[PDB]
Amino acid sequence: GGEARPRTVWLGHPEKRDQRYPRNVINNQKYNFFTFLPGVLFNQFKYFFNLYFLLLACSQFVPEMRLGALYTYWVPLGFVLAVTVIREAVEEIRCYVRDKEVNSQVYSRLTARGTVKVKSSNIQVGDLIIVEKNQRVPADMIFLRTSEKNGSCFLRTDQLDGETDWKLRLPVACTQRLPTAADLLQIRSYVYAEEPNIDIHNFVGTFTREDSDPPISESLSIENTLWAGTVVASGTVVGVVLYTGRELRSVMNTSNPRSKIGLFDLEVNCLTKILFGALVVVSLVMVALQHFAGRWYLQIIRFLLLFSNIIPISLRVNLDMGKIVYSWVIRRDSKIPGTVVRSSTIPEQLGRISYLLTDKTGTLTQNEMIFKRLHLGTVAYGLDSMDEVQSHIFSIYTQQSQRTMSSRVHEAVKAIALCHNVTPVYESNGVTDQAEAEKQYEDSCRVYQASSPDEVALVQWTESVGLTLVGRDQSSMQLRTPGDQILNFTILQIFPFTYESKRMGIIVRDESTGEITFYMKGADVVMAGIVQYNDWLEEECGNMAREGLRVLVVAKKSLAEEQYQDFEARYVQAKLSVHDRSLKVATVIESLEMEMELLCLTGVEDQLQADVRPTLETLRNAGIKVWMLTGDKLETATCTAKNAHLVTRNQDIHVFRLVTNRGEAHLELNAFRRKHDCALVISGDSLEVCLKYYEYEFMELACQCPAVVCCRCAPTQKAQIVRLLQERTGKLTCAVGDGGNDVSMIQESDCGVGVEGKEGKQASLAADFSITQFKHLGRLLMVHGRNSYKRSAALSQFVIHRSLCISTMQAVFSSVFYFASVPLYQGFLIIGYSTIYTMFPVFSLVLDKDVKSEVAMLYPELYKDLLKGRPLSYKTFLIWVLISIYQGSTIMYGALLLFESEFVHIVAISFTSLILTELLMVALTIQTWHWLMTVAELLSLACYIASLVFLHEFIDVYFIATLSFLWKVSVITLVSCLPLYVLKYLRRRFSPPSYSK
Ligand SMILES: CCCCCCCC/C=C\CCCCCCCC(=O)OC[C@H](COP(=O)(O)OCC[N+](C)(C)C)OC(=O)CCCCCCC/C=C\CCCCCCCC
Ligand SMILES: CCCCCCCCCCCCCCCCCC(=O)OC[C@H](COP(=O)(O)OC[C@H](N)C(=O)O)OC(=O)CCCCCCCCCCCCCCCCC
Ligand SMILES: CC(C)CCC[C@@H](C)[C@H]1CC[C@H]2[C@@H]3CC=C4C[C@@H](O)CC[C@]4(C)[C@H]3CC[C@]12C
Ligand code: ALF
Ligand SMILES: [Mg+2]
Repeated sequence: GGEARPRTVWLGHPEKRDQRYPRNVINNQKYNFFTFLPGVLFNQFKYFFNLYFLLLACSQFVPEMRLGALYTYWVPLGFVLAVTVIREAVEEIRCYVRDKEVNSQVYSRLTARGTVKVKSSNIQVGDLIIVEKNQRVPADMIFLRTSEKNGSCFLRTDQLDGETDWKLRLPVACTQRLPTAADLLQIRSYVYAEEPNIDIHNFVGTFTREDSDPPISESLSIENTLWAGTVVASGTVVGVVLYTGRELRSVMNTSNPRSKIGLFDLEVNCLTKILFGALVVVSLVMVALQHFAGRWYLQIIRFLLLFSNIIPISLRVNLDMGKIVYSWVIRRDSKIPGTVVRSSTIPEQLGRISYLLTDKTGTLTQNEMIFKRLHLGTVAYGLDSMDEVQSHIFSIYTQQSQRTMSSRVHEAVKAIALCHNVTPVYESNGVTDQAEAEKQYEDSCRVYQASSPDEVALVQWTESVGLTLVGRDQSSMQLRTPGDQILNFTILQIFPFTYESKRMGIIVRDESTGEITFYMKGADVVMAGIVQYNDWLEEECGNMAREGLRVLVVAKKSLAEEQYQDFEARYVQAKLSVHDRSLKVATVIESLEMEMELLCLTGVEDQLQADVRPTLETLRNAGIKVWMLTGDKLETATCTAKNAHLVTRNQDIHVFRLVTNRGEAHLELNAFRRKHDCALVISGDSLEVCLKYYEYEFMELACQCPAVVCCRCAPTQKAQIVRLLQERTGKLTCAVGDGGNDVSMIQESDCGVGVEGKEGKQASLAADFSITQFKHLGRLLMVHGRNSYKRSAALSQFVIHRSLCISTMQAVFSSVFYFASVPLYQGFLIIGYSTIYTMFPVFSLVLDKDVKSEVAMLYPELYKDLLKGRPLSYKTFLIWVLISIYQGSTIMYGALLLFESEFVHIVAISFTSLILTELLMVALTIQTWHWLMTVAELLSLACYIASLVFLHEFIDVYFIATLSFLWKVSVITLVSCLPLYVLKYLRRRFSPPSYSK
């Protein structure tokens, strides 16, 4: 609402404030109570198709421009308006209802009298909120206090930025050292924070405690923050709220909900202007026939009003009820269960998607990593050979009290169990205490915690193999053997993992034998020169990486009691330096990283969701280009692309390097252009430079690519890529995601599909369609999307044909019969009333199918036909227009020739010959017959014969029931329908359709 300013937030006291802060509520609604009606009415009557019916009714207030009754212009308009309002109201109420699950979650609040329970929507700035383990963070907070004695916590942020790594956060130093949690309320402290912005990974703030005799000021960064939408992984934490509601970092990265219109609806709207333009041209030309005769304008509007049914109100009604049937079918399909249709007015856009932009974390992957392959050079182990590694480990320790391949397996497993940064955590199961399970090393209470999920998966595998990690401190590790002996190790030097070095190291001392070993693990690129000569490391790493695995190289070096002293006494010297510490310390570490004994290669896989590989292949065979836009790091994203077969096994990958300016971006864009059939991997930082200077050049090069992978993408960058694809290509795009960082790109895309996340529902709540699994996307496109697009095209073009045949008939009647009369207008409406006996059979076109659901799934090439716009184009429209003119002329001119006796005897043959003609045309169009199509065509015949019997006795119209009436009606129908009943038969022979084979 206003320019954001910095705020001073006092601990407790949600009343010492300057401005007023927004409610901590999440809203996905388009309108509130006040803006509902103006918004719904304006979004409807701003299109020529809907505004046309409103101007017709308003013209009737003028007495000189009045024609017909007044309830024939407003009752159809009122019924149409009464469906848009009810349909829009139902959508808003359920959006409100589905927003109540997140907004009504119960948390705890520290008050002066004790902890009380608060709802998420009632949380205020300055409140002290308690968030427990595995719970969502309700608002943006500053980490104040934790219940653990390690003084930190881990955060899962996959629903905020799409990163698989856990984030370590630390509390404010003063608040963590207080004896009691309630002590935070008896101190005079405030937090000075920057104005709300969009940056998720940056924060500037200050913590000040006035009470202490020496005032204390701490600088705060992202390490002290707990943003909303994250999940606490360990223990209960206490924080103070800074931002609520629309000022949340997640919400500030989200756009406002909008009302979407489909491309199909934009094309029917264009056809109505052509139909209206043709009618006006006739009116303007017809008044030139008289060379103008005074008050010429009174005749044009009268002519326009009389032939106003060239655009029928049944086009709006039939399309509205058709879309109701499509959403009913999608909500009830048992082969894609759990699908919710939120935007029920665009089901036909699912059948013309050209670009599919998808998230990686949580959409394609299960967010679960597992150890898969161990390679010792001379032998490899997989999930089916892990029962032999357990025997090698058991053999050594069963023979401890009682080289070979058993001693080569043991050396590799012991290295994986020591070279990491994983700390075991014990928690009270309810009978056993945290202080008792720690002593006895119970397995059911143990949890492994680390920043890297890969390290946790490695440690979880050694436990299942025989070597368990039961304890860890800052200077000690404890391992349990198959014979339940505890091995104690002393951590002497640890070198943590950095994304620049891409490797990790540790030095340990065995307290049983006294030996000192140096362990190092890292990527194959950096560890190739560190290890001794071999002939299998580079070969097998490429084979491992080509399977979508994450490969680490493990090495060893035994140090004596003299080389460590030459290192320890030299490593400390570099630390106590004040000039260039980074390069001084580094040169001492790389002096130890030479001639290391290679041990093994480990492969870790991030598990895909069910049927991800077949689904991606099906979409690619349908002509849909798939891009992966993820907020995760480059290395993890490339592994998932190869694992999911987004990039083919033989495909070549070009990795875009870090460009920082206009000059560097031009060089790298020319380098990529010189490649052929290459997949593009580019980071968000390099993408910002490329889109700034070479937006056209970059976009054209990426659209010829087989696949494009964008990593470390901000939520605004994902929506920017979607917008440029729409502008530069003019084709529909689809966006699939599961987290809160994909809401921006789902709202921007033409068709937004949200996958229901495991720890969040924000993307599912903001999408047009919500699915529970990624594999449900294939059937939602090739079956439901294709049928909706094909049924709408056939149904809309038949209503237009029916209204154009009537207009042609009532133009021959108005000239070739009388050229002027008052009784004509009575027959003018009788002909137009013939659409009552075709009301049901034409609507039964929503039941039609060309192929079966098991055939559209097996042959994705049927989908590329819809991408060309074949169902509705200018060719199909023109053919339908020519048939309408031919059929209307044949019925009317055949009525005035076969029996030109009287007016009553002429509206009896033409009205009959038109119902039969339209009933026969529906039977011609239907490809697959349903049993409801049969009763619809046979009930309409019955109520027409019945209506020709009741009026037969009352009105003296015995002319109907004879033999003379029979042959003239039969002849006219045969001349009308049969020529179009033979061309279709010839079409099958000469030009068969692909779905027929
Ligand atoms: C043979 C084929 C080739 C043609 C040859 C030449 C023929 C020339 C004759 C007609 C052609 C020009 C008129 C075409 C129809 C209007 C087209 C138009 O440019 O539309 C302007 C907009 C509709 O834009 P949109 O929906 O495409 O934009 C969608 C995008 N968005 C909404 C975000 C902006 O606004 C509107 O609909 C207002 C449009 C004008 C008002 C409606 C006209 C019909 C209604 C009543 C007629 C008179 C009845 C009596 C009225 C008495 C009142 C007292
Ligand atoms: C003020 C608020 C009012 C709220 C509603 C109140 C309702 C009150 C009812 C009062 C009695 C009924 C009055 C009906 C008025 C319309 C009569 C009618 O049928 O028109 C037929 C119309 C053409 O009409 P016209 O007279 O030639 O011209 C009108 C005017 N002179 C004009 O040109 O301007 O030709 C058409 O255009 C057809 C129009 C209907 C279209 C229906 C299409 C089919 C829909 C789908 C049917 C199948 C559905 C199946 C569902 C599932 C079933 C199992
Ligand atoms: C002129 C209109 C009113 C009626 C048209 C004929 C009527 C009786 C309808 C009712 C049942 C319909 C049939 C239902 C089933 C099939 C099987 C299908 O594989 C070919 C079409 C065919 C054979 C349909 C032809 C048209 C049909 C025979
Ligand atoms: F799950 Al993502 F970017 F891969 F939000
Ligand atoms: Mg995600």
